[PDB]
Amino acid sequence: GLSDGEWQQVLNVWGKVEADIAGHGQEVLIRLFTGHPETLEKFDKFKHLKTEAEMKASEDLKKHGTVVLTALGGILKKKGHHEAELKPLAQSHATKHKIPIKYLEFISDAIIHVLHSKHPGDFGADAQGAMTKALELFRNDIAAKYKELGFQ
Ligand code: HEM
Repeated sequence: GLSDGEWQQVLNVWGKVEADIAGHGQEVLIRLFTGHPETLEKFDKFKHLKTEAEMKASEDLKKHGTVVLTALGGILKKKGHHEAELKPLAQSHATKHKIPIKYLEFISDAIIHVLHSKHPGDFGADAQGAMTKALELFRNDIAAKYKELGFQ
């Protein structure tokens, strides 16, 4: 449950991401994969990436980063009214990709890390609070769908 002012902060922060969705998406995934190498194993199409240099050079990783952040941005712009947008992602990530909710926590924190890394001094405490709450809401609603599906 975010206030109007918190959603305003979220969407203000998101404008930073939308200016360079592929660069943000790439860095989010690289942060996820390098911080939590087990997550790489969930991607048949990225498990060949042995080094961060290879990850950085991967155009397909940037492409997927764009897909991920485009989806997330579409969800965030719903300001919590995202059941229709979230449902297929929860279902695909539980049933097809088999992504534990822990990895969604990892990527949520990776987003925060990337925002500070790319916008140092420009991702204020209020913005971090609002973005964190929005990612918690996202993760929590996914978690509810995971529970429905019995997925761990
Ligand atoms: C912000 C959180 C995430 C968003 C918005 C997101 C979004 C997406 C989207 C839109 C797709 C393609 C459509 C689909 O298959 O449903 C996808 C595919 C996929 N996602 Fe995610 N995802 C997120 C987090 C994760 C995490 C944390 C993992 C694993 C650690 C993961 C693993 C995968 C895999 C393996 C695929 C299939 C990739 C392929 O083979 O093309 N996702 N994701």
